[PDB]
Amino acid sequence: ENVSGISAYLLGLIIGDGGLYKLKYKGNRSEYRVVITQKSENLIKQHIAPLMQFLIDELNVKSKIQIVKGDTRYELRVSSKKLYYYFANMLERIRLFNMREQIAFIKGLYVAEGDKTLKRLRIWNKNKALLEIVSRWLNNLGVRNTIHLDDHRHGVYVLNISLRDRIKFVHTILSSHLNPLPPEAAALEHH
DNA sequence: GCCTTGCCGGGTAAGTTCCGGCGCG
DNA sequence: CGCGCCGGAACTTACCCGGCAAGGC
Ligand SMILES: [Mn+2]
Ligand SMILES: [Mn+2]
Repeated sequence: ENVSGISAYLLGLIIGDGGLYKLKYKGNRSEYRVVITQKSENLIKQHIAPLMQFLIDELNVKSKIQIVKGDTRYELRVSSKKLYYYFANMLERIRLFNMREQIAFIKGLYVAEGDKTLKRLRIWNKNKALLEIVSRWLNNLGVRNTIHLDDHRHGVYVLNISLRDRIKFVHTILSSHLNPLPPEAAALEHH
């Protein structure tokens, strides 16, 4: 559905390098935010924002994409109750993801949480269940993988993708054109 | 002798949650 | 009065990075 693939890719980025925030302020004021953070300005302005703006248009959400330059990172922010619950309800149903959504999400999550050298293929997160879900999808896609406690200091697990399956993982998941192609997958093959 | 990968420490690119503002019925 | 978009940025750590080495072929 392409809307579904982009949504799922975006959720991957959000759940990795952003978040979904229900805010209460004085009083009794509130706010609902959909957020992606990144150091890279290009990545946020040229790759992520156009994807988000498209999703906003098709959902007829009339909030704007904010870009705030913080001390350590840029924040792409959408202040929208509707978009907030759109991504939240999508997250609730994450185990129901079809194949295209699965691939797009994993794609998005790797851009956020992954080993970017590609010398190794690793996804970090403190959410073991999240990693396990991904792990099952990978297995079912013929991509072998293990999950371990990589960081004893902070409680961070890593999903390690077998180098024996480097090729399958990279061209099938990172270089798929069913979904938004990540920046140096769309550089990997116009090389 | 080369490769895969568990585990680890460094330190920054992430994430979370306050603030003040406005506009709406 | 009770909420929901805007604009910002202060506040801590969860990531990514890259080394080491045990194990395996
Ligand atoms: Mn994360
Ligand atoms: Mn990241």
